[PDB]
Amino acid sequence: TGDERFYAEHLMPTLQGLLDPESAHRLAVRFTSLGLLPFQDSDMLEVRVLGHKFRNPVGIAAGFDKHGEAVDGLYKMGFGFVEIGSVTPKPQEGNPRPRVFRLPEDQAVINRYGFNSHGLSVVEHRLRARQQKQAKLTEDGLPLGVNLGKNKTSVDAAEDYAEGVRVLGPLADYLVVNVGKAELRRLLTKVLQERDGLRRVHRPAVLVKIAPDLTSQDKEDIASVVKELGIDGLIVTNTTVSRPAGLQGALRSETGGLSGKPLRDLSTQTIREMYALTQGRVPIIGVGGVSSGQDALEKIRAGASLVQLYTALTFWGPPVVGKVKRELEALLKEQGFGGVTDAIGADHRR
Ligand SMILES: Cc1cc2nc3c(=O)[nH]c(=O)nc-3n(C[C@H](O)[C@H](O)[C@H](O)COP(=O)(O)O)c2cc1C
Ligand SMILES: Cn1nc(O)c(C(=O)Nc2c(F)c(F)c(-c3ccccc3)c(F)c2F)n1
Ligand SMILES: O=C(O)c1cc(=O)[nH]c(=O)[nH]1
Ligand SMILES: [Cl-]
Ligand SMILES: [Cl-]
Ligand SMILES: [Cl-]
Repeated sequence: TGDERFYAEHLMPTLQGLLDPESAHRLAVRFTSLGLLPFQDSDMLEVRVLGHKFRNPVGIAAGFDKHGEAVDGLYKMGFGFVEIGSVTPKPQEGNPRPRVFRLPEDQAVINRYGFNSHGLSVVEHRLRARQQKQAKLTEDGLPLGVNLGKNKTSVDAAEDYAEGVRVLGPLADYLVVNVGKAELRRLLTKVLQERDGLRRVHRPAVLVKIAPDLTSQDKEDIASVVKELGIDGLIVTNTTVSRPAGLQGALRSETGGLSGKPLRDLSTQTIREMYALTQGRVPIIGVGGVSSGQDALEKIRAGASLVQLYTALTFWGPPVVGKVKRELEALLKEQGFGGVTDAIGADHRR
């Protein structure tokens, strides 16, 4: 479309030339929350997973709406599901600024926000203000996830996550915990017990979100514990602390997590491995460097039932959401799939 080209070639490069990345993100949150925003979802794109219907498989990844300020605007942008957070138990400021950096030559970002969070109570009251509106959205195929963090100074990480389950679990369709083997088992056992203690109408799925930076041994151990405990899904992946050869941006050596195109295929290969190690029985939300329908379908074919993006929104703006969905629909037809569902995991059946 013309909007896609105008955002990508003119408006976004101009905003990014005028505004540092944190200011630009804050402006994005404000515009989105007001619905100040520039594709028809077809039956082909619907996915049923995690106990819910998803009208389309393209979600906004954690971190864009850390405090739950823009959920309704994010649905208006075209996302099939929204994940807010990470939310920590107590409010905390996060790292000193600047704490996020653009790598324009790489179509990448590095960030070290450090879990800046309004905290559980503020977010709880924010979501309560729209709780029934969300119930209707979810029923109509637009679910809500809540990503749970821990405070920097916490001495008992499992208890921080347990608090998040109790406070925000009743308002979410799924919860996310970001992640020796016995220590992971202890943590997830406690999270699942707290989840099971909520009333059935307020009882969310629980997913584990992993980094792309894990050893083979770590991945094997996670797959084992996830299957043993009955964890509902995996989110694959967070940003990378690696720095692939070939980054050109002047800021490539800043501390933090790298996202965007240089992360893309590390993430896809991590999806592929986790799908295999769980025998395709554990739903995966695939995330990392998704900017096109091809990127989305590669992750779906590798094992993802849903995908998310963030960094592509920061470079290309709101039209990228409809772009990904249109390209994904077109590729699915070209490859002979009846819908997203038939493509999930398809590379493993070659
Ligand atoms: C500025 C920024 C902040 C983020 N904060 C969070 C967060 O609070 N919790 C989380 O699980 N992931 C966070 N992420 C990771 C994203 O959810 C996602 O896993 C990662 O960026 C890869 O997707 P992308 O390449 O499409 O950006 C953040 C990413 C960015 C760029
Ligand atoms: C690291 N980093 N760098 C950036 O420029 C951003 C960001 O969020 N940009 C950003 C922006 F500046 C916008 F104006 C919209 C935006 C939002 C609503 C309507 C129009 C434009 C946006 F989606 C964005 F992602 N993050
Ligand atoms: O807040 C952050 O720094 C943050 C959290 C997270 O989970 N991933 C990321 O890239 N940054
Ligand atoms: Cl920058
Ligand atoms: Cl360097
Ligand atoms: Cl680092």
